[PDB]
Parts: sequence; structure tokens; C-alpha cells
Amino acid sequence: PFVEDWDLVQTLGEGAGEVQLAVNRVTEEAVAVKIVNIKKEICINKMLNHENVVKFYGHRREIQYLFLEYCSGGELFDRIEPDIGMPEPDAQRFFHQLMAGVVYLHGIGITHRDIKPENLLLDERDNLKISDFGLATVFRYNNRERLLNKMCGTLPYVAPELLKRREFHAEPVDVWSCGIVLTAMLAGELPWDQPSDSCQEYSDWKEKKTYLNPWKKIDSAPLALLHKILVENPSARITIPDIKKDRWYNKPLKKG
Ligand SMILES: NC(=O)c1ncc(N[C@H]2CCCNC2)c2nc(-c3ccc(Cl)cc3)cn12
Repeated sequence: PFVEDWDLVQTLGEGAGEVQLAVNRVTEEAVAVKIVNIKKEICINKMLNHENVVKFYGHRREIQYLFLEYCSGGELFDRIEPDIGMPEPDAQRFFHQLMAGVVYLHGIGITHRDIKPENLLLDERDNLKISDFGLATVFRYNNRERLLNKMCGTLPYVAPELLKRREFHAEPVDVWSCGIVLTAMLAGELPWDQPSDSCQEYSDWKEKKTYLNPWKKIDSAPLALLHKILVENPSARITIPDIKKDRWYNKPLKKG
């Protein structure tokens, strides 16, 4: 066990330390407790205020204890059936929410840098919340953008420029990773280990061999969006404002 007025029940997961479920045995309030960038993660977390971003309640040192909004729905990762994905209507809804969360972060000059299904949680209402800001950083301050120069993230989810460029813009990288997540949601598999020239799967994609997995499992509509997101040249890659105007993005979907 317990921290101050909170008792720790179970180990909900773990980064990397351990994420525990805490209950204010008195007020019965339930929140997530993460046990331990760290300094920056807290600083960044303190700026976060959005319905699609895990809320930060506070921290305590004592090993720093981060108190976060509890998402009982777990990771989006576990809603993805291997080799199958999930119903398109569910995928679209999660993607809508992911975009809302990313737009917000980018609007406050914050880049997540580690968007993946393991870092996207769901509340009791199955609302998506962006989580795990341990790799996040500021890319815009005083209205002045700063290019990124460090390589952070998770290989299957990183944009190709991150592996080939000295410096790169932060936004297009987060957008790319969102497209990898969309791919996973609709195909139940990742398209490649990494977006490098030495990767057969990536080369096949650039060569537009969509008759191969996982592209063949994806409907033409969402697939056309993926064609705009997973663009090698970050300056040609689709932006969020344009994603929001995409045909599939705006397609009414019914399940079942
Ligand atoms: N803020 C939360 O709530 C929360 N934060 C982080 C979690 N795990 C990390 C682990 C490392 C990768 N990123 C996610 C996590 N797992 C659950 C959960 C909820 C319900 C079930 Cl059934 C299982 C896990 C809830 N959370």
C-alpha cells in the first residue's frame, strides 16, 4: 502492499518495472500504479489532459510511484486476434480515437515515439487511451519545432527515416506508427520486422505487392489509407488533417 491511502491489489502488467492496480480502500477510488526518462516522463505526463490519453494523477517517491488513470479494458494488443485482426468497425473506431489522442499530443508539441498496441489501453467503456510516455519528448516549444536526432521506439513500428536520417520531423513518425497499428488491427499481423532496405517484406510493400499478406486480408478502402500513411518519404506522407478527410476514415461502419 500500500502507498499512503492506497492498497495495491494485482500486477496488471509491467514495463522495462511493474504496473499495479491500487484501491483507496476508504474512498474506493481505483487507479493504476506504475512502479519505477523517469523525470521527463512525469513532467510530460503532467501536461496531459485528454479523453484519449491516460490521465496522470501524481507521483510519490519512496522508487517513484506514478499514479495513472485505470484502464480496466487492458491493452489494445489483446483485442487483436493473431492472423485475423478484429472487425473493421471496431478497428475504425479505435483508429478514430487514436487520431484524436495523437492530434492532441502533437498540438501541445509532444511526440509519443512509441505508439503500438501494447501502449494503447482501453477503459471500461472500451475507449482507447494512449499510454506509456517513457519515450515521449517535446518537439515544439515557443512555436518553434525541433527536429529529432535520437532513435527511439520499437522496430516494427518505427518510420524508415528514423533509421536512415540524421535528423527527422517528429510528427510523420507518429503518423507512420499509427498506420502500423491500423495494419495490425485489420490483419492480426505486423507487415515487417523493420522498414529497412534489407527487409524483404518492406521492399515488397514499396513494390506494391499487396496480393501478399497482410495486405490481402485488408479491404480496399482501409488499404487505400494505408497506402497514404505508409509512404517512405516523410515529406510526402499523409498528415493527420488529411487522414481525417480520407474516404475510409469517414465511412459509416456497422458490425454484425
Ligand atoms: N494505466 C493503466 O491502467 C495501465 N497502464 C499500463 C499497463 N501496462 C503496460 C505494460 C507495458 C506496456 N504498456 C502497458 C496496464 N495494463 C492494464 C491492464 C488492465 C486490465 C487487464 Cl485485464 C490487464 C492489464 C492497465 N494498465
